[PDB]
Amino acid sequence: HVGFDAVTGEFTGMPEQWARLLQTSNITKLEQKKNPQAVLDVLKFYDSNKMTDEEIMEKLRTIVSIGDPKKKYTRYEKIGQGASGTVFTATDVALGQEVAIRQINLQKQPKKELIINEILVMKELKNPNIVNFLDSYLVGDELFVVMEYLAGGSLTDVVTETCMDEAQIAAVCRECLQALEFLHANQVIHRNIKSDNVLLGMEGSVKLTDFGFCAQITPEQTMVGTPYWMAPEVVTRKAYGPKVDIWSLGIMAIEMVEGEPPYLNENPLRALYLIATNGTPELQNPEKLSPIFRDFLNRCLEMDVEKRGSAKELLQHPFLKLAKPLSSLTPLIMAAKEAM
Amino acid sequence: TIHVGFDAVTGEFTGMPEQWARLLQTSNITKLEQKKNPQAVLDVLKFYDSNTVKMTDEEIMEKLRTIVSIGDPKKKYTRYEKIGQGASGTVFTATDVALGQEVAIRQINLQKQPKKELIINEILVMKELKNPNIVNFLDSYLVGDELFVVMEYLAGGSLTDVVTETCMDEAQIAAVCRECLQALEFLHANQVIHRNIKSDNVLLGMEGSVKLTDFGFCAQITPEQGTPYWMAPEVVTRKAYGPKVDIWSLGIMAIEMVEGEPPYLNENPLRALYLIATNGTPELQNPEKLSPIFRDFLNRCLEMDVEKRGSAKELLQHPFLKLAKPLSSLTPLIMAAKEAMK
Repeated sequence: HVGFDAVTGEFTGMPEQWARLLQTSNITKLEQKKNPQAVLDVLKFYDSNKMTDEEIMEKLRTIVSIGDPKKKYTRYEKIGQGASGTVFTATDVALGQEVAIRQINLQKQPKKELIINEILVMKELKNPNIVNFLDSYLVGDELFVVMEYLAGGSLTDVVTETCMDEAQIAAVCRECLQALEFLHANQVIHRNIKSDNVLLGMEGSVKLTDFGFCAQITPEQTMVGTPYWMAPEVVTRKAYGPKVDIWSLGIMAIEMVEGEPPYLNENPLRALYLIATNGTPELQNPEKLSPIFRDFLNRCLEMDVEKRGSAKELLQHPFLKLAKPLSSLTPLIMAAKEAM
Repeated sequence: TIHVGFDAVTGEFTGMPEQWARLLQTSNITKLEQKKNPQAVLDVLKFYDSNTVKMTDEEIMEKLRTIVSIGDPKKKYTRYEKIGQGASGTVFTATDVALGQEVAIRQINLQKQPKKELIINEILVMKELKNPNIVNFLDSYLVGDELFVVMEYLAGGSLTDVVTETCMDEAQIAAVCRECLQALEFLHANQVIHRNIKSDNVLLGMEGSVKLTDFGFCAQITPEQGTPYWMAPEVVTRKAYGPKVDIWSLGIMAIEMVEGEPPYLNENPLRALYLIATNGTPELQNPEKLSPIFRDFLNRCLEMDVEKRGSAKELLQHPFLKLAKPLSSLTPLIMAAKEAMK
């Protein structure tokens, strides 16, 4: 243990592991004397990046179908290789609908029984604003888990390739809040609200995705990238409630006027440092947008956790009543795709 | 409030709120289990909404009279190492200047602490209940809005660090149960109910001493009033409870020690309260490997019946505790858990 620094001096009592992370970073020694505890919390954060065959079968007895996913599905394009599975995107050979396919090796899985029990829960959670469950298939030792997918891409390729005005953002943010309203009421914390994980349909539809399933279903729980979307309570390894998702939605709206999120420029350690120390990132260009929007941002991005809004309160915000109908998003999907 | 009856036996629900039947569907609670135990299902639904569980500044300065010393805690102590922070308050290690001996410091707020008289009255009562098996109060300072509480420091971590290594055979378990019971005899002889006996409130030394804390400040001192594996069936069904809720919890803790994991671990929280209500005892994974005297010790702690459940005195005389190794035998376990903590 035994670690702090000298005031106007340097750290003493630190591992070589943490001192190397500190040196190879962009965190300048001014920024280390400025707030040495915030340094110590981000390093500690950065370092934290018996079921036999009859048991597995009887928990799977309600999700598995018979059928061959290699005949039933095509356009197999790899999309993800998260720590708890692989994620393909595929096309249903009948009916033409696009699908997500999660491939889980059961025999090699760390903590199989929870991975399975989470599937049993989203099987019982239907909402129009989340990707619903479709089917599972057992292939030898390799569970396949099929999910909804939507034709129009992510929010990201819209956000980075057109210009959304406030009433189109109001439509999208009101959709997400209905999802978090339902989700948080059934005791789930999403933990990963960002633009890559919002899926748009061609009709204008908004659905919310956790294909890595890094979602708190039971009490439990950064090579997941530069973590711009994380709330301040997350990164001090303070314990956290569902209010972190309200913060992460507020970072998504900044991405939706600036075109990009704050702190995506910089590497994850300095970026984690900045979330801890700056608090609210709101300052980028406040004159380009209305008073009625900025008050919505200042209830999403509160520092006091009780001062932050919950999803049900924020659904009655007057910025949300600006919302254009969802079909207004339709040409923006098209404009991204021909750019190619 | 909205009301629910269950249409007598061999029968269903009506009056069921829209809110509850979603959380009961995604419980993985089968519609058959609901028919067998309708009352017990109704009770854990009511408990799950109550959750796990005004004052003038003149009144506060009355109660702080006997416990607050004057002095600057930032002069009296140094080398503050922040360990954790959050809801109960920021927890620290510090070194005494005068004594040269390490201490724990709980920096608690007072203006933003709801129901702050529950914690002030715990400190007042527990200040004078000194035991070798519970961790003793040392000092306190009022710094602005924050009351720094100085507590005795135990270097051997907690029992959770040991049990996540799982190397405890029945000799080493039985000594740790012996120390817990000695604390529980004291607490109940002085009208305290701990209510949260679990492996995070058992604090070890290097030489193997075992001591009890009440972090989070939840303990009955005057008769009134995560996923909770330690809770007895009478608490979880919103029935009435007495000092034998603690005896149930130490029974749950011997299973956590004998298996390396809390029971009900990666299962649903509301369905966990269903299984405590109706079955009560958690099923042991490999009962072949536990000696019958130990199994009889568990059947004596984890009785559903309260009067048949043994008291703090009675289980102290239970022969299972005579299998106990010296407390020095814990020292390799503690040192290995702290080394594997890297």
